[PDB]
Amino acid sequence: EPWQEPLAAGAVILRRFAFNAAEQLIRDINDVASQSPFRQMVTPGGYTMSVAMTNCGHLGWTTHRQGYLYSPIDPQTNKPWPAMPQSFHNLCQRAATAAGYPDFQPDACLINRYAPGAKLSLHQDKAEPDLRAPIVSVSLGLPAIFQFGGLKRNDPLKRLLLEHGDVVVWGGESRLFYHGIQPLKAGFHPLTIDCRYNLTFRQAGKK
Amino acid sequence: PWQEPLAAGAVILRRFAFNAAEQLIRDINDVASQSPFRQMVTPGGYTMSVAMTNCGHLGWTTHRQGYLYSPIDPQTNKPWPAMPQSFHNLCQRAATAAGYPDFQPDACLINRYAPGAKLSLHQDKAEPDLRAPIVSVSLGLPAIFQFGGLKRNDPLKRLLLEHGDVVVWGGESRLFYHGIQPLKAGFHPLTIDCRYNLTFRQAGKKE
DNA sequence: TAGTGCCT
DNA sequence: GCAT
Ligand SMILES: O=C(O)CCC(=O)C(=O)O
Ligand SMILES: O=C(O)CCC(=O)C(=O)O
Ligand SMILES: [Co+2]
Ligand SMILES: [Co+2]
Repeated sequence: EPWQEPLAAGAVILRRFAFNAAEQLIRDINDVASQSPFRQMVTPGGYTMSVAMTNCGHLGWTTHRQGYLYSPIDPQTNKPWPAMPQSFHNLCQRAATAAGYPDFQPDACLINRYAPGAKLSLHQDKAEPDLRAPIVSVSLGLPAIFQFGGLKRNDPLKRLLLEHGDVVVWGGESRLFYHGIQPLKAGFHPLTIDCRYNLTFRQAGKK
Repeated sequence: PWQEPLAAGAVILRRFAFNAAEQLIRDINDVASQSPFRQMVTPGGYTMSVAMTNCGHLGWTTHRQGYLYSPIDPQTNKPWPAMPQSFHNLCQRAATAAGYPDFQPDACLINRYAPGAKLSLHQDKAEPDLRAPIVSVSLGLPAIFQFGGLKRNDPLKRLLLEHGDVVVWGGESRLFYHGIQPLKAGFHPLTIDCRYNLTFRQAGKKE
């Protein structure tokens, strides 16, 4: 079934942890996306991102003229983001628990969609005010190479092949570690067809 | 010397700084000879009954302007005195004993309470990195330390903290409400008629 | 700012 | 490493 692969202090890959729940989540990805479509956000410096994005839950990650921000409102629809699906919340809390983060209460889910070539540059998740809360990151569909630092931009990166069902969780000592996804290679998956989805759960607000 | 549970992520290290107390006080005096103890007025207009100074990279002060973490002491227009080795060793030993092996303070606020002096119920919420615990050292006269929950009105535990007692809280109890009741007059051989507290914090960003 | 691209 |  599902196994573990430690990464760094506070960081684990829960291999295939989400494999069983994958269909229900992908279904929910569609339902979220029907309310708040995937869009390729433009960074504050004017770059269009290659990853296409949407959000569900109380707070959604968004780009804005003044920098990267969490908003209760989808500027694409000027409505609040969709409620977080029960399957999202359930899988997430299970993972955070299996990962040794017992009381994770996410208020934010970023949905990433990678088409072939799409990537996400090395970066830290530092837009969140409460650093105690872990990051839970679910991989679905096409395989990708995830790199994992690194408190500095340039200390050794681990390069991990993340497959459909894999969940990476990080936090505590590794909460601000650099990470990213290399240009997605083309392929097929039965459940996602031609792309890779990622679900990043966070506590983006304040307890 | 010994441990007592206080809350999730919080312990009392009874008499933990008893052995080092004489050196800590000498180190207080030296720190004070550069950045003297001073009164502070809060944004409310009330002068605090506690006198304060700081040592370490970042010092906390409050004003009718608002509180401030700064590398400069407003009274001297110079950096706060560097963190004394005794302070740094004791803090780290305390934090490891309390389950926080990686605590690196960059800030120590020194409080001096005279009889009648108090510190109103509050949260330590000014620090951006909430993963770092608070290490809280008692010296001299005994005081009642209030320790509650996340909300202002959550039930309060009245704890009698005595010379050498160290309190450590973090994780789930990190933002818990707490405070000091008006100090009763008394005598202590090492402080005469007053109580010192060392509050160690990570006030800036961790490396 | 840069969650990008090395711009010529 | 750096641009702004
Ligand atoms: O797609 C991934 O696996 C990583 C996602 C990510 O870095 C993010 O959402 O911040
Ligand atoms: O004197 C004490 O033990 C409490 C000090 C405190 O709560 C503070 O400085 O914020
Ligand atoms: Co990220
Ligand atoms: Co306090």
